[PDB]
Amino acid sequence: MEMEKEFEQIDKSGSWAAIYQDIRHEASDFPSRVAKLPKNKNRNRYRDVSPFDHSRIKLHQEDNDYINASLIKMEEAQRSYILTQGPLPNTVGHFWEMVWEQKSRGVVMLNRVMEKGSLKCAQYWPQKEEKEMIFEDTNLKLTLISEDIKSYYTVRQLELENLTTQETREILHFHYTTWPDFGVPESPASFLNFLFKVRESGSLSPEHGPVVVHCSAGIGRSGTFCLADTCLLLMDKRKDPSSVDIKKVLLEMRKFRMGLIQTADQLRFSYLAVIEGAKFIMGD
Ligand SMILES: Cc1c(C(=O)O)oc2ccccc12
Repeated sequence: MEMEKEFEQIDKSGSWAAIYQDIRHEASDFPSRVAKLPKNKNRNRYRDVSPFDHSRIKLHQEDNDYINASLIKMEEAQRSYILTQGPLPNTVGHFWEMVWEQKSRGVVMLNRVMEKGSLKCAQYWPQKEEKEMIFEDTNLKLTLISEDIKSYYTVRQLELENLTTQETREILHFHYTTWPDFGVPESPASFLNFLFKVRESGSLSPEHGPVVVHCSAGIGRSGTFCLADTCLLLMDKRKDPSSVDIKKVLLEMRKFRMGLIQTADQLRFSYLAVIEGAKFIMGD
């Protein structure tokens, strides 16, 4: 079926939970043996969220190459994403090592450091220009260059230096600051505006490594971001945009990381975002 009328048909029939449970039943199951090794317990935020072995990102290190991060490679859309958990106190150096080694331009953050009164990720970037961060375990230096605070999101320019080689690179940090503690946003307008700002920066383009996107577990809000981006790109590429099937795209992405889209409310929100976004693209 088309999307916008499939949408009204699920709303009127109140069957979002059943649609979402079907997706959960059909999703891929692949091994995640490296994630479960005892030496990696303090590298995982949640025991039930792990990268598959076949798609996990490897650190260029001979001691322990493990990070909780997955490569999502979308062949028809010609887009790739790295989805990862919010960094932990003992993985902030690994996180920036990955950014460096994978040649990423941008980092997309969809959570606040504290939500619901608890810490959802480490403070992994510097908050003042004159107070830089040094990660001694991976030999990197990170400096805040500029910060632009808007009503729904903040963009930061960061400088990452590999202290072994003295090479430097500019990284863009895109921080969506207004996702509610409970539920999903009422309108997708600010989330779509944010997606378009990431696109306009070059961070999603083939001349760079894959964008790094995270929330707390790296599967819920993060899944919503890449699902909406990929669906909108397919609608622009194909002769028949109404052939884009959001449930089929989601099952393809779940071949590369488990659990993408965590609730039936997130599924409904993803439909809403793609529907509204397809009107703004046109040709309108
Ligand atoms: C014409 C059209 C429809 C439709 O027939 O509903 O859905 C789309 C999505 C993207 C671009 C064009 C379309």
